[PDB]
Amino acid sequence: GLSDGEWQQVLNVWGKVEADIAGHGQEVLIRLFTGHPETLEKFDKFKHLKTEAEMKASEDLKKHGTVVLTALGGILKKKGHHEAELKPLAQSHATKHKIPIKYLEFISDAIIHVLHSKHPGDFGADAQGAMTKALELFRNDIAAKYKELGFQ
Ligand code: HEM
Repeated sequence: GLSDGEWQQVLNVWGKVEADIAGHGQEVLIRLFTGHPETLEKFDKFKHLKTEAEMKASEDLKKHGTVVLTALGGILKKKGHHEAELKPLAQSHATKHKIPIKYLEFISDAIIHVLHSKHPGDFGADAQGAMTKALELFRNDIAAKYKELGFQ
């Protein structure tokens, strides 16, 4: 449950991401994969990436980063009214990709890390609070769908 002012902060922060969705998406995934190498194993199409240099050079990783952040941005712009947008992602990530909710926590924190890394001094405490709450809401609603599906 975010206030109007918190959603305003979220969407203000998101404008930073939308200016360079592929660069943000790439860095989010690289942060996820390098911080939590087990997550790489969930991607048949990225498990060949042995080094961060290879990850950085991967155009397909940037492409997927764009897909991920485009989806997330579409969800965030719903300001919590995202059941229709979230449902297929929860279902695909539980049933097809088999992504534990822990990895969604990892990527949520990776987003925060990337925002500070790319916008140092420009991702204020209020913005971090609002973005964190929005990612918690996202993760929590996914978690509810995971529970429905019995997925761990
Ligand atoms: C912000 C959180 C995430 C968003 C918005 C997101 C979004 C997406 C989207 C839109 C797709 C393609 C459509 C689909 O298959 O449903 C996808 C595919 C996929 N996602 Fe995610 N995802 C997120 C987090 C994760 C995490 C944390 C993992 C694993 C650690 C993961 C693993 C995968 C895999 C393996 C695929 C299939 C990739 C392929 O083979 O093309 N996702 N994701």
